[PDB]
Amino acid sequence: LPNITILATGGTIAGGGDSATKSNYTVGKVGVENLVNAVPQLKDIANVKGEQVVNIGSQDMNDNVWLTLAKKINTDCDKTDGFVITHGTDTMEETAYFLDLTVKCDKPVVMVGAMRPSTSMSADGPFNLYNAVVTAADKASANRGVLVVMNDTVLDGRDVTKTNTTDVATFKSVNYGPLGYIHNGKIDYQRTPARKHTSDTPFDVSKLNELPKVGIVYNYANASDLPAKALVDAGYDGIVSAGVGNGNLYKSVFDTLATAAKTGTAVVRSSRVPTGATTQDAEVDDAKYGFVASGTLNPQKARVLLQLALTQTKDPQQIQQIFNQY
Amino acid sequence: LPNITILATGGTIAGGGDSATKSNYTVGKVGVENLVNAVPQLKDIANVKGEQVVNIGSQDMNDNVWLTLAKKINTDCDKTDGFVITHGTDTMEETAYFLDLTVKCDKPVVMVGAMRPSTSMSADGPFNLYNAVVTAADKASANRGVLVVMNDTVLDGRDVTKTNTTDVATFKSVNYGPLGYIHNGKIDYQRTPARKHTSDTPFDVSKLNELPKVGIVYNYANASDLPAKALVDAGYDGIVSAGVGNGNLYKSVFDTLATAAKTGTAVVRSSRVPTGATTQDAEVDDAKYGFVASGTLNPQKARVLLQLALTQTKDPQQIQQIFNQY
Amino acid sequence: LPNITILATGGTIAGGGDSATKSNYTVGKVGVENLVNAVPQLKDIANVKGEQVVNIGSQDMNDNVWLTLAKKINTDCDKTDGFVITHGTDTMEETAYFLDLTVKCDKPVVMVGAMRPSTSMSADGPFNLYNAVVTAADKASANRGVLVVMNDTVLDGRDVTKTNTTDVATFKSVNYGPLGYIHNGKIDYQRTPARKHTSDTPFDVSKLNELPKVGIVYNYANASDLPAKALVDAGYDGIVSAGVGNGNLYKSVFDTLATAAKTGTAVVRSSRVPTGATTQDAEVDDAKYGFVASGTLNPQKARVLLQLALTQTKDPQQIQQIFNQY
Amino acid sequence: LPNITILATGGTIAGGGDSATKSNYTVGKVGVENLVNAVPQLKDIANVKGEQVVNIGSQDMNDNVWLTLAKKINTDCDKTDGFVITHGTDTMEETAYFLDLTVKCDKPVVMVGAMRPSTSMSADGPFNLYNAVVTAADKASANRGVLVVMNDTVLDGRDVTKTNTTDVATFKSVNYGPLGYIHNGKIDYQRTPARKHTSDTPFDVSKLNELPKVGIVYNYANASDLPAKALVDAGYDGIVSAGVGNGNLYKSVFDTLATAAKTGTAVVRSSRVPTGATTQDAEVDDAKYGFVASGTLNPQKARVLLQLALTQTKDPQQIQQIFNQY
Ligand SMILES: N[C@@H](CC(=O)O)C(=O)O
Ligand SMILES: N[C@@H](CC(=O)O)C(=O)O
Ligand SMILES: N[C@@H](CC(=O)O)C(=O)O
Ligand SMILES: N[C@@H](CC(=O)O)C(=O)O
Repeated sequence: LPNITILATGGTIAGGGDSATKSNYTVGKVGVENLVNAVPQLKDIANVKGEQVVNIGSQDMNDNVWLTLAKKINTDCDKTDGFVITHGTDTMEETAYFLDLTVKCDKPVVMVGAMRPSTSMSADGPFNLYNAVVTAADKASANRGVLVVMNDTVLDGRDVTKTNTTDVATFKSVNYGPLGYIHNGKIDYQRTPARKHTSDTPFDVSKLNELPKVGIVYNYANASDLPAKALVDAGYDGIVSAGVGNGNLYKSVFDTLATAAKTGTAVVRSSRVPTGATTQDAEVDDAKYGFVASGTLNPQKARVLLQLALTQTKDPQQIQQIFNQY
Repeated sequence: LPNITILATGGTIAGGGDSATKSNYTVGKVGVENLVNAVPQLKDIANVKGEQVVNIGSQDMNDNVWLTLAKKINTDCDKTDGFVITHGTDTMEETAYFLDLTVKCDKPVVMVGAMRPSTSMSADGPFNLYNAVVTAADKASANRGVLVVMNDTVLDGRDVTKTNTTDVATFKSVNYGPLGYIHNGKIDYQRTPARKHTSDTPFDVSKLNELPKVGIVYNYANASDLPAKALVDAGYDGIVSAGVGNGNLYKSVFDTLATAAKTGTAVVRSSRVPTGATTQDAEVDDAKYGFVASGTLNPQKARVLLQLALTQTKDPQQIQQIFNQY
Repeated sequence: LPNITILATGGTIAGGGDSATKSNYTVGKVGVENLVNAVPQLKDIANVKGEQVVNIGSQDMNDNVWLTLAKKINTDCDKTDGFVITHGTDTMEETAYFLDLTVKCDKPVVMVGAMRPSTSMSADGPFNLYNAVVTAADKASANRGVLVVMNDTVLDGRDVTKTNTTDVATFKSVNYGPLGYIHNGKIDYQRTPARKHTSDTPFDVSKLNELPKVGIVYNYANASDLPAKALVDAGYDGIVSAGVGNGNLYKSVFDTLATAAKTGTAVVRSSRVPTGATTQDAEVDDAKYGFVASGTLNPQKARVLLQLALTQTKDPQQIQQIFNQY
Repeated sequence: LPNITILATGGTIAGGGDSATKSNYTVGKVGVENLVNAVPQLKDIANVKGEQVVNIGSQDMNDNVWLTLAKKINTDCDKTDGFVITHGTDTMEETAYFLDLTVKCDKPVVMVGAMRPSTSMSADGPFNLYNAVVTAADKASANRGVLVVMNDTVLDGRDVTKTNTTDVATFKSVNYGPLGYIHNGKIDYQRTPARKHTSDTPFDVSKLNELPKVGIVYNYANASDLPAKALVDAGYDGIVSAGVGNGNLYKSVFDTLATAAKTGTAVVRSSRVPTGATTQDAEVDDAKYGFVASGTLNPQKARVLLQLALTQTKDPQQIQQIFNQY
């Protein structure tokens, strides 16, 4: 068998309910150990070693945890065959993409959570954990980047997102589809990311204790400029716009961000629209204004890349090239 | 043939670039009487009369355009057999729901735009416009609320949303599906909305000059409390949270919005997740904090309803009731 | 609490296996009183009585089970407050549509199965059944036709189909979407079917021992006419063509079915394509050949309706109208 | 500018009706000279050579057209820089997979069609054609397999399928998603098919003038054995079974097929279910009865692979192997 480490961070997968009938519950009661001691079948597929890193709802996920997850993984690379990260579902797609850009252990890194509490009828957690370990142990999983494994499906960390608020089938790669499917403890990979990841990225967080400050502002009919102005006033390093349609902006927000972009703030145009690319060559002349278009990166995911871009450069043209590559 | 009034507001639908192949276009350029003439086949299904209300990209849509439109429709109600509104696609989903809650005319009101400019190859707007007049002229279209017609589909104002940044098929009713499909100038209707709309709402905008101020804040890992603080300091009537997962909030945003709610700001919890409801009895004790769960309403649609609700009440209790009925 | 009757027919929901992480299983094996006993939370929402009808895999479902089911619900209607039918997943969409047109009880009638064996890890059966009883118990579920409840979603008998071979989220209403979602054992209904069902149909099976023979043939490139020829020669009362695109047929198949239409056989054009309507007034002149367009009814569903159609009439115009109403 | 050969085979893209608004049309009557001419913007991206092969609707596609096409592409290979094939949409997903297996040429082959006839009001053919030539001319499109280019999307020949009967966005790669998206005449490829293709397959058809005979039977409730029986009694080389759920079979059809398989007729189990794999080690024991499992190949595509498999072999288990690799 291969050697698999489970790094826990909390989530519903660790969370406990009032009873079997209710999804009013608390997030993150239990640790790595008895997520295992509730799925004895793991003994048949892996040598499983579990360690607690934090115990939180992913809605409170932050840069500190990302830094410590990355450094951990980059350090214990060669004491294990692969990693599984138990995590809340809410911000799983952010963590996954951050680790997809910062981990250099080319070994399998898989993330997993649960949409149902552990104490509920037909709790997804167990079989989800089974299948993340499978993906982690299978050696075909390596060099594909950081993974999310949910509902018998293996998804790439860059394209994966939470598409539904309550459904066990929420996680999908909405633009380019999944990498593989899991039936009977086996995977059929028919796809791999072309965007560079893990050890082909230039990002180094090994010495960092904080990350550049990047916020997100939302666009809509009659949008206030007040949220954009508070991020500039507080000297934010970057701002991602969750634009309307193809990264378009309400004029008031446009004006403020146009100003911010010529005054030491990096501006990435993303979209509130859940699928498809925020392109160049449309309604907004990015060159004139010094903005960067995010492509298929949603706001949250754009934020992740922008922070990392900003650990290297503050020039928009080079941030655009970075957005064209990872 | 029935009399159809086209109210034009702008959009790509009235767009046009410097080329048929190139994507670079300007919106709100062509006049309504031109739009009509590029679709003479209109001549055989209605007596079309065009009126220009504004000529803008819908990224710049605002409360005044909404109020103008609703007042125009309610006033001219019984001098026409139905209405079409030509509109950009970026915030069509917001206008549509606005009019769904404020039009009293029980004749059909159909909104329509185009993902590709008029000058473009295989332009979508012509047939979109035709189908939208077919919808508006159909007597079965009446009593279904305000409709959006795009890509041979009839969709309800409440559930319709833009799912894709560039695809002609972007508009979908993502939670409950379309009302009907259009083939050969005819509709087979299999669904009507069950929530109260149009003439059954208490919202009366006929004497109203402004709407209560509602802003939207976004949640993500390490989210700043500054955007939300800026809205509270400006004395906002309501705030809509674009939450993570089932309407959850980053801890520092939670704190600012809790505080706002005790000082008589409406706070609605919605979700950045494109599908599914933000429910009560999840992780957040709505009753304690005086919050409202938005249901299947996404943030930009929650704002629409929250502004109108605020014209009747500021009791979160009654606002929740409205969010459960409209 | 309401008296709910469970009518069991088989399926994986009732079909065990050897180990929890091996996807082998035998189907239709456990009895109704075991299923009920395995879910004690039932006792909090309903007084549940089980009756075994059959115990097969749904792949082996047949006209005789369908007639027993309908006659049973029609006799026992007034002894209970709602029915649930445990049933295999493979042809649940066929049976649901059959009962949708023949049950005369307007009390809730809910079907349910399981995509995973009841012994496997994170088995859907127990929660699936609870939600089905929740729906059968909810009075709001009356007058909506026959329902399929799977994955916290209530779907109408007519539009519902299996979209995926293994996924627990397989059942969707792919043309018009769900009626309602379930959360914390409560249902928000936003939709009901417009097409007529249950007691608003003329089908009366109370004294039928058999149904008209209807068979389905597939179309593809270079398709054999042979299968259509074999059904003709055994004297089939009707044939449904799974066509290509919009109900189109390989020439050889067309001409056989055309001959047969002249010799009193009912011919319905449907489509191998999973979503969308087989329409009239495209490439096939149905009037000329005595053919019927199925609309959004896929081949196996189109079959159900043609069988029941044939218990009233043989005229192609009347069958078309039936196809347009039910 | 690159040299692009267009091989026209017909389709709605070469179809036409009496009126822009009326849906009745006839297929494959517009010549390639007139198609090309209807897109003058072609000159700007290629030097295009129009060659008619046949002018049929793809409902009548057969083996002889497939062979004329393969041969013509391998022969004409070194005289051109890429291939575009105008076709009908109804079987495009069959032809695409056949050509994907038999073209030995490494240059790009791109299939294109239209869902609306060229006379239709917002005809998709002219822009679709342009995009086809873009994909064909982009040098990064090389080495990906045979492509289908519809609705601004570049889809691979193995996974692409028609999901809807009338919608312009009907072509999707429903299990593993698309290869790239086209904006503004350029393509960002993020994926490539893993399974083998074009130059890297065993199959040569340079000299074959006939392909083995392979038919498809459909499973459903109370399904008839007569179609299956008809096909063995004609001594068909192979039978594909569109099964219910995970390739399950009605009892009487199971028998007639068990027979066929271990008396020298090959039998692939596929599924009527539009997505997901017909897997081994579920309900049926494939090795015992001598059945091949089709994986994520649907019936029509499994037939393409099985036809071609039988040029090389007849043992079940080497056909199972071709079904794990191609
Ligand atoms: N709030 C939870 C939700 C979940 O895990 O399902 C989390 O993200 O930690
Ligand atoms: N910016 C445009 C985009 C479109 O119409 O497609 C609008 O006004 O929404
Ligand atoms: N073959 C089974 C599958 C299931 O029940 O899920 C049946 O249809 O009975
Ligand atoms: N029946 C036509 C449909 C189309 O081309 O859109 C064909 O496949 O030839």
